[PDB]
Amino acid sequence: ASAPIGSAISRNNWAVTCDSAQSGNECNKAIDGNKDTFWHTFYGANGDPKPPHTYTIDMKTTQNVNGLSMLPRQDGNQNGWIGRHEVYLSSDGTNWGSPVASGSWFADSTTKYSNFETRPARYVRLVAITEANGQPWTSIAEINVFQASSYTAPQPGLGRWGPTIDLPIVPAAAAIEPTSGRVLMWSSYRNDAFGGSPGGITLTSSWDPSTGIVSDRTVTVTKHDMFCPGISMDGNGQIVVTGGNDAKKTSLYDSSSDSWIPGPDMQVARGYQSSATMSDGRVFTIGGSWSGGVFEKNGEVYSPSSKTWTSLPNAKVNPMLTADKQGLYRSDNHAWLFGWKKGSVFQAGPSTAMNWYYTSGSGDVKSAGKRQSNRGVAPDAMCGNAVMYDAVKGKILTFGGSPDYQDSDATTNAHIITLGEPGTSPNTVFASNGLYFARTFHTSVVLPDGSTFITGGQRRGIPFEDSTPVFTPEIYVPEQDTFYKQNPNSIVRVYHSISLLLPDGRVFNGGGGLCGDCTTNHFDAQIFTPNYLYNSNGNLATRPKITRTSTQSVKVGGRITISTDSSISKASLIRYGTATHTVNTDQRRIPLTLTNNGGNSYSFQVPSDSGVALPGYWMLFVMNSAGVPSVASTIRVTQ
Ligand SMILES: [Cu+2]
Repeated sequence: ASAPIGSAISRNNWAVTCDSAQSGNECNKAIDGNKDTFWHTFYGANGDPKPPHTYTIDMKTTQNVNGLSMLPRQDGNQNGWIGRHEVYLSSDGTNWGSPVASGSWFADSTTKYSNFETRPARYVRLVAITEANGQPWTSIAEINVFQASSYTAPQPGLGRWGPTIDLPIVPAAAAIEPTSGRVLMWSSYRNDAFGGSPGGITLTSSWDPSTGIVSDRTVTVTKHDMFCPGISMDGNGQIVVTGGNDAKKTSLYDSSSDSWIPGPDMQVARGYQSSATMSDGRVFTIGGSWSGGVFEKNGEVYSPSSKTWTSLPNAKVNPMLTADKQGLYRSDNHAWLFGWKKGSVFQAGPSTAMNWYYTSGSGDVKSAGKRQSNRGVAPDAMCGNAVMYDAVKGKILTFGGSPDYQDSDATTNAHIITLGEPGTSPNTVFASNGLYFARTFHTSVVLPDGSTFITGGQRRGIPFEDSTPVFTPEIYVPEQDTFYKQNPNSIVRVYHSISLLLPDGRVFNGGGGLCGDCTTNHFDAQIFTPNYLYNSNGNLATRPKITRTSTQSVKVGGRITISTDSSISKASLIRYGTATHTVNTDQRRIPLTLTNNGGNSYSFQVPSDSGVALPGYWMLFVMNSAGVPSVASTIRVTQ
């Protein structure tokens, strides 16, 4: 199940309008309180007019609207189930503006929801863009609108939340499709659950930022239920999904052909492991005792060229284990892995002990010292985040998490780790005064300007429960070594939530739950628009445009020349990300040194070390003097 974020508004004085309604299935049958009566558009003798179909409500009075619910027909028939939809709010019933929520609902008879940020309105409109099974009709058994206890206008300069993207699944795992710019998401064998899996199936859903279209696909070709996996984007640009519900499987997503290809089985069966793309384009993985059994799972490496997995038994997992109360089942999970120089992989945590992993021969491991500062030794930070915001300077920001995976208090601990050469112990310091809010199960992304956006989580880790939620996101600004609170949201994002940086510079935050009959399933996502996209007047700022690029494929050490429509002051390369269970080993940022050729013509060199400039797809962002970024131009980097 799921749940609304607000309280049901009294429907006694409501006036409703529908584009069409069959006799016996009147527009008002959707607000009569009878679950067995429904509104249904024209059919039979009246003909079968295709979508869009609309349901408009006049609430007579202004309400602080934060959602709606839609109960479909409960008679066992599927005709009219709403698929793609849009929700609009208004104060006059004439001017509707932009949708406060849009997307698609799953094809079943369960109550569907649209949860969004509070907005005062008198009129509500639900537009059915498509029927769930492509049929011409629209039907609704019961429709309700919800309200918050109050409304507080967002603070100027602290970004904005909205709109909500309604989904047919809980997006517990996600990635940005490089060549299409779409957000790929997946759950498990079911749209709302993972338990009781027969294996061999994954339900996926994609959202296109340019069209707003949500599409789905059931993946069975790879014979893999991709829930709880390791995720990496290889040197060629294929998404390598490993283990999970089907512990020994590897599934490959190809962006260019928009298809899933069967990959080679891993040498060891794993679940909850972290995988990381290397300097040579290969993928390294270690640990992962959630599935496949609880035992010593050392490293192994994937080669995209030969489509093989090879064991690296001497790349020992023992040095990176946390002291989790639940033991090995949890202690080898979600390592903070980063591909580095000469085929090495840095492990920043969650364990206090940081390590260097080597991939030559049968593998090796070397101690990199303990994550610490002048404030003391950092405790184990399970499900804490780690973000490489400046790969050129080897800067990694780590924050949050708890000593144990569950039933443990999260902390405000935050550190800055500075990587040097492989085998050397990196210098580590405390980041500012730490987080404003202690949190675990939170997610994060590095933004074009080098700042790190942190959102969601809870003060005490209790998987599948929406207790002690943190609604206020935080942004770390490196130049000032300061954290800044942003405008809060209204949807709890805890266990099974994700965050990814979109090609337009905004943040996609969603998921949470995936517990079947629980009421904590969140079949949605929200868009966060950072302050850098707004001008002083509170309106969306004019963005600089990249009018031309010399090439879209470059080798490390190579140069790229661009043309713009206006003057730019700064530029950066951000590697496309992947995300699940707080892990994102693909994203990283490279600040660029620009050469002004005169006028609106610029050049830059991609770092020569492929350990810094990890091969694969990257987003090119250019910022003007005001700090407003352009939309991303896609660049492929090779070693
Ligand atoms: Cu999980």
